[PDB]
Amino acid sequence: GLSDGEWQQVLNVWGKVEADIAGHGQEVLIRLFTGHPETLEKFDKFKHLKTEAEMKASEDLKKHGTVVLTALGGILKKKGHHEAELKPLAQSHATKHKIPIKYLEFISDAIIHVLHSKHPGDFGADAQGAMTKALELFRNDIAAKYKELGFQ
Ligand code: HEM
Repeated sequence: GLSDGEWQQVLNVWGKVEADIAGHGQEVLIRLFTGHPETLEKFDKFKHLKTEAEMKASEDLKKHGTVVLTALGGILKKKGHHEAELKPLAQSHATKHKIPIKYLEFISDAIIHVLHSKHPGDFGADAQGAMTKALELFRNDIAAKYKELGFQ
């Protein structure tokens, strides 16, 4: 449950991401994969990436980063009214990709890390609070769908 002012902060922060969705998406995934190498194993199409240099050079990783952040941005712009947008992602990530909710926590924190890394001094405490709450809401609603599906 975010206030109007918190959603305003979220969407203000998101404008930073939308200016360079592929660069943000790439860095989010690289942060996820390098911080939590087990997550790489969930991607048949990225498990060949042995080094961060290879990850950085991967155009397909940037492409997927764009897909991920485009989806997330579409969800965030719903300001919590995202059941229709979230449902297929929860279902695909539980049933097809088999992504534990822990990895969604990892990527949520990776987003925060990337925002500070790319916008140092420009991702204020209020913005971090609002973005964190929005990612918690996202993760929590996914978690509810995971529970429905019995997925761990
Ligand atoms: C912000 C959180 C995430 C968003 C918005 C997101 C979004 C997406 C989207 C839109 C797709 C393609 C459509 C689909 O298959 O449903 C996808 C595919 C996929 N996602 Fe995610 N995802 C997120 C987090 C994760 C995490 C944390 C993992 C694993 C650690 C993961 C693993 C995968 C895999 C393996 C695929 C299939 C990739 C392929 O083979 O093309 N996702 N994701």
